[PDB]
Amino acid sequence: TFGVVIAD
Repeated sequence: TFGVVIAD
């Protein structure tokens, strides 16, 4: 989430 790939 949020555009951060590792955070999805």
